[PDB]
Amino acid sequence: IIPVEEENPDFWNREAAEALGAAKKLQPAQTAAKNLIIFLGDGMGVSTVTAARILKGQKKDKLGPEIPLAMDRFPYVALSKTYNVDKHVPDSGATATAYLCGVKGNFQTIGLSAAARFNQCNTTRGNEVISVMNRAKKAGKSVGVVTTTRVQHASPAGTYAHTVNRNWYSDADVPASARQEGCQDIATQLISNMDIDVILGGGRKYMFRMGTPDPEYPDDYSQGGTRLDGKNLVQEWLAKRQGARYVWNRTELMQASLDPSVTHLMGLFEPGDMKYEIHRDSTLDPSLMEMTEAALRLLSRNPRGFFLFVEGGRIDHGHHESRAYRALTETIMFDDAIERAGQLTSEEDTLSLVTADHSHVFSFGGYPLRGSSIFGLAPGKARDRKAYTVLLYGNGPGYVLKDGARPDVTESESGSPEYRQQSAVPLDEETHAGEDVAVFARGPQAHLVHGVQEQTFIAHVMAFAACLEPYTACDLAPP
Amino acid sequence: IIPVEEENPDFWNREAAEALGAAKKLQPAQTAAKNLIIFLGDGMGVSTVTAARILKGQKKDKLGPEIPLAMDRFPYVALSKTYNVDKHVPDSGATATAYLCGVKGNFQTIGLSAAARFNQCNTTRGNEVISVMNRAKKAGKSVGVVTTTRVQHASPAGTYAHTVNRNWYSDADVPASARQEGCQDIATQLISNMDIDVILGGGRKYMFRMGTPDPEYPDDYSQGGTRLDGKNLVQEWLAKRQGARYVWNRTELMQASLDPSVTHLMGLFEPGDMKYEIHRDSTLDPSLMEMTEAALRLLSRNPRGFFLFVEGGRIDHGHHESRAYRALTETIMFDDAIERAGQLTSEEDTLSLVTADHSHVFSFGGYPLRGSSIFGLAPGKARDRKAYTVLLYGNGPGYVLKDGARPDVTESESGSPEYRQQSAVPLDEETHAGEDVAVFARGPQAHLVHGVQEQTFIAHVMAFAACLEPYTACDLAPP
Ligand SMILES: *[C@@H]1O[C@H](CO)[C@@H](O)[C@H](O)[C@H]1NC(C)=O
Ligand SMILES: *[C@@H]1O[C@H](CO)[C@@H](O)[C@H](O)[C@H]1NC(C)=O
Ligand SMILES: [Mg+2]
Ligand SMILES: [Mg+2]
Ligand SMILES: [Mg+2]
Ligand SMILES: [Mg+2]
Ligand SMILES: [Zn+2]
Ligand SMILES: [Zn+2]
Ligand SMILES: [Zn+2]
Ligand SMILES: [Zn+2]
Repeated sequence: IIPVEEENPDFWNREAAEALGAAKKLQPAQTAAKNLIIFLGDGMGVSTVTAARILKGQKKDKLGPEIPLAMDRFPYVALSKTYNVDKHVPDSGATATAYLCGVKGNFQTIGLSAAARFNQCNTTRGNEVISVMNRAKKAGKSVGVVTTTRVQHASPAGTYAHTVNRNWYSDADVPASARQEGCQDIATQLISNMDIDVILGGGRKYMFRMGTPDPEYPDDYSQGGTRLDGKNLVQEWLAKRQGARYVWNRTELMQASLDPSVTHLMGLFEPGDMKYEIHRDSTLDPSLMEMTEAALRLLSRNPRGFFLFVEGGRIDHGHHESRAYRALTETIMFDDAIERAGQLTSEEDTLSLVTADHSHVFSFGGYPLRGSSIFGLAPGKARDRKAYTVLLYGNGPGYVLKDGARPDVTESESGSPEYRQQSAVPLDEETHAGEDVAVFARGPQAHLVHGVQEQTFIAHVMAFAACLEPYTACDLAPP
Repeated sequence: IIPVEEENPDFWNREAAEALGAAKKLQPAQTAAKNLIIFLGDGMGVSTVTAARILKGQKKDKLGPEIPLAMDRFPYVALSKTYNVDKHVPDSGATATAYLCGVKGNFQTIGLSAAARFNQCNTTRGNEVISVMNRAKKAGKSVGVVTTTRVQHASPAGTYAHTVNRNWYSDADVPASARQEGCQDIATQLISNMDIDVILGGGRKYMFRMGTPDPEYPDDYSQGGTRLDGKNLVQEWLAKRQGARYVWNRTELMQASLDPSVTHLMGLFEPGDMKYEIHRDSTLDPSLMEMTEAALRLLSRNPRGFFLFVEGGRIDHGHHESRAYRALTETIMFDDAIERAGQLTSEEDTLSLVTADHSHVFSFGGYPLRGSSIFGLAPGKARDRKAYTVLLYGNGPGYVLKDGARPDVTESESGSPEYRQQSAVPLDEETHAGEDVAVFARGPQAHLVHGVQEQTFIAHVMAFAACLEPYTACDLAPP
């Protein structure tokens, strides 16, 4: 459809004039950041951002591409180079070391320099690198970790953990020789390495000993406790703190967040990762936006400010399944959380960065008309005389042959939440992609995020802006 | 391979410190731009940029991803939204109207508002929108158009032409009813609409009457003149100017560019589009970098400054063929031309923008090791037990079935210049993609290119910066 307002040049000339005046109005900060927030859309490359913008605009009553996402209103943008030291297409662990610790690492390791080697416990010590969240804590700030995946998953773990193997969620995953050598599982590192004021997401099962029934799924033994050492890490965390609370459902999270006297909050909403937003039980589980508001209610009480990590973690999972509906709906909730955090914090004293750890081999093609659904068929038939979708993958589990040929697809099929877009190469899981991802910034020192930069820049500008990490001697005025 | 220097955190901490100091050193321009250059990588989306950076670094003796492209050193970056008014995944013509005229249009039309309709000659008049190159000419600047495609192809045509059908290269392409109604073919509009000081690229055949032998291929009749009206448009162009020269090969281009007394130069190097750089005859044809230096030698003589369009036009073609080797080598020469132009102009008085008109469904995946060739196989076999490449397409002509199954691929095969990467859907030509593309800027007012902007912003910031278009009353000091 062609909207009549856009047929007149003046529509476009007035828009661009407004754009110019807005651009001329921005000026850089001479002041420090009191608060730091990093919003991490896992797997949210440029193709993800544009497809999610279109979907979100159509959910409003619009055509799509013209309606800005919340992240699109951030004034400063840069491109970020993701390669890990050893591999050109990276994983979450080693990217986490770059954007949270400011050092690049080897694929599937977390919080370690590239002198460490994957799955080699004896190459850990002497290679630990410290996150900017650890440093904000050393400076007296309150610190929070919010995600839709397990809180021991790779991205959140980069804020507090140091490990040669991202798969060591609990001690049951760690080989006996590594346990003997002292390589602690990630759930142990979550309660032990540093003090974290707010911990919210999935991963209840790695905190309790084998045999402990899950509170939400007591009739499903596979959702129970995994530990081999008999420990209850939630209770050990709770015991070192006055005013600490543990929550496992939405109603207790929200009540706890309204209670001064709480001060420390661990909220573990599912045994493993949280449900995709389209499968969320809204009586039992908090959305990503609700977790981020809950975390901000607590974190904002500290007069010295806070550090907050907020992850749209299952964007990535949707792409691995080659189910763009799942990846795009998770991206819209992630943008909704960014908007919410923006309403609860001031850009005068809060540096907010939105980025992705890496991308996916996800593409938006064909030549669909303005206003058409993003999960639709491309206009016209392919060379094998069958329909094809505007959304596709390079590789992944949507590759299918039926009697030696590519299957035809209907519009009713292609718009289903379980639909897997086709790919050129069959893989159990679609792969990450190595192209640069965007960085969106606002707040004190956000104008330093510019151009084309290594992914370690994200960590370094946050520390500089709050005058942490190796940057006290920042030349900044108070927030 | 893991480079030993990168195993030490200090490598990364020193790099980021340097990055911060550089970022702190930039300050905006209070002055106008004397010169304007727009570098247009046709089809050069973010995935193209990163794969081309890796290839270019490996051509030097490096690992790849760490080595900056010339475009990567531009201080200011933004994301650009490409949709056309009527279609979410755009074409070159209507994107050209947005980035050269500052108004969005309908797919496959050029220089017209969206009140015009594709292939409907009777919807042209009253809908013409003027380019910033036309306005720089009205202000007394010298103007140049340089490209590797036909100079009548969609992108260059956006600087001077107004048409409901980008396919009307010569009068032979225009239906008789449209000729009668006055819709002039693009080759006629090139010499007639406005005065252009330098015209360099392909498209010799549309300038001469049917029967005229091509100078470079006199023994191939299909490369000869196409016109139905008996005109010789090169001679008609040459006749209105004192000091105009026509050239068809490299040696005469370069000599003409060294001669004051020349002043107007039309250089048409191939009948249709120019050869890909890997097929270029270096005695007969100038590279993209040589055309841009030749154009700058002439354009720079004017004391009032110049406008210059420089297109890496066959990047796009390489992607349509699903031959990433062709798309990436054309991208490296395009970056080489950007570097060259940077050496021949000052950022103190020249606003330079690098962008793409849109992207392609091209992806860089698998999990290849650091330093591995970009045209290589991904580590490990796919679910059908056969190898797969790191580079793939969503759709396009690389889809193949041999006896009902996806073909295996060897490293010798995948590194060939004719190799077509596999795709999920067979199409004669791979499709454009609709995701946002990058904008890179340097020079006076370049700091106004920021954030997430509509593609019309490119045109509008150039006019503002040189105080043209609807922006005299710019509040800028002289360059
Ligand atoms: C770690 O143990 C393995 C297996 O015994 C051994 O090969 C390697 O050399 C050890 N490395 C260090 C860092 O001591
Ligand atoms: C252009 O001509 C076609 C064919 O006769 C006609 O249908 C259309 O209405 C005409 N349009 C204008 C703009 O007059
Ligand atoms: Mg993650
Ligand atoms: Mg739950
Ligand atoms: Mg072009
Ligand atoms: Mg030639
Ligand atoms: Zn990830
Ligand atoms: Zn992933
Ligand atoms: Zn194009
Ligand atoms: Zn194209």
